[PDB]
Amino acid sequence: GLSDGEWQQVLNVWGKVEADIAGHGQEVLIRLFTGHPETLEKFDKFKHLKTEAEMKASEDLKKHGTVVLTALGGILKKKGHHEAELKPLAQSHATKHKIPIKYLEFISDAIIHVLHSKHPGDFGADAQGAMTKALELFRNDIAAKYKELGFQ
Ligand code: HEM
Repeated sequence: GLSDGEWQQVLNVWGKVEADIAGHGQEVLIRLFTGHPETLEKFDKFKHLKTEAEMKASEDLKKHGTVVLTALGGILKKKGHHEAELKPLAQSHATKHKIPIKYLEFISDAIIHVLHSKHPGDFGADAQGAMTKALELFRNDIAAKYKELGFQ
């Protein structure tokens, strides 16, 4: 449950991401994969990436980063009214990709890390609070769908 002012902060922060969705998406995934190498194993199409240099050079990783952040941005712009947008992602990530909710926590924190890394001094405490709450809401609603599906 975010206030109007918190959603305003979220969407203000998101404008930073939308200016360079592929660069943000790439860095989010690289942060996820390098911080939590087990997550790489969930991607048949990225498990060949042995080094961060290879990850950085991967155009397909940037492409997927764009897909991920485009989806997330579409969800965030719903300001919590995202059941229709979230449902297929929860279902695909539980049933097809088999992504534990822990990895969604990892990527949520990776987003925060990337925002500070790319916008140092420009991702204020209020913005971090609002973005964190929005990612918690996202993760929590996914978690509810995971529970429905019995997925761990
Ligand atoms: C912000 C959180 C995430 C968003 C918005 C997101 C979004 C997406 C989207 C839109 C797709 C393609 C459509 C689909 O298959 O449903 C996808 C595919 C996929 N996602 Fe995610 N995802 C997120 C987090 C994760 C995490 C944390 C993992 C694993 C650690 C993961 C693993 C995968 C895999 C393996 C695929 C299939 C990739 C392929 O083979 O093309 N996702 N994701």
